[PDB]
Amino acid sequence: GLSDGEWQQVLNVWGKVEADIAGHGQEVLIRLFTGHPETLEKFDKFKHLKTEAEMKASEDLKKHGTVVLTALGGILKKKGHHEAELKPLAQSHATKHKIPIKYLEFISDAIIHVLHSKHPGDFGADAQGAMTKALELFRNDIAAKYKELGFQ
Ligand code: HEM
Repeated sequence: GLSDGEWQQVLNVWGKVEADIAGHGQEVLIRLFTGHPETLEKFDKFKHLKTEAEMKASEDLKKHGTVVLTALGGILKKKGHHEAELKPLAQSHATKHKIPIKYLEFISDAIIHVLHSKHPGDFGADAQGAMTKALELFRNDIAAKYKELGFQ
């Protein structure tokens, strides 16, 4: 449950991401994969990436980063009214990709890390609070769908 002012902060922060969705998406995934190498194993199409240099050079990783952040941005712009947008992602990530909710926590924190890394001094405490709450809401609603599906 975010206030109007918190959603305003979220969407203000998101404008930073939308200016360079592929660069943000790439860095989010690289942060996820390098911080939590087990997550790489969930991607048949990225498990060949042995080094961060290879990850950085991967155009397909940037492409997927764009897909991920485009989806997330579409969800965030719903300001919590995202059941229709979230449902297929929860279902695909539980049933097809088999992504534990822990990895969604990892990527949520990776987003925060990337925002500070790319916008140092420009991702204020209020913005971090609002973005964190929005990612918690996202993760929590996914978690509810995971529970429905019995997925761990
Ligand atoms: C912000 C959180 C995430 C968003 C918005 C997101 C979004 C997406 C989207 C839109 C797709 C393609 C459509 C689909 O298959 O449903 C996808 C595919 C996929 N996602 Fe995610 N995802 C997120 C987090 C994760 C995490 C944390 C993992 C694993 C650690 C993961 C693993 C995968 C895999 C393996 C695929 C299939 C990739 C392929 O083979 O093309 N996702 N994701």
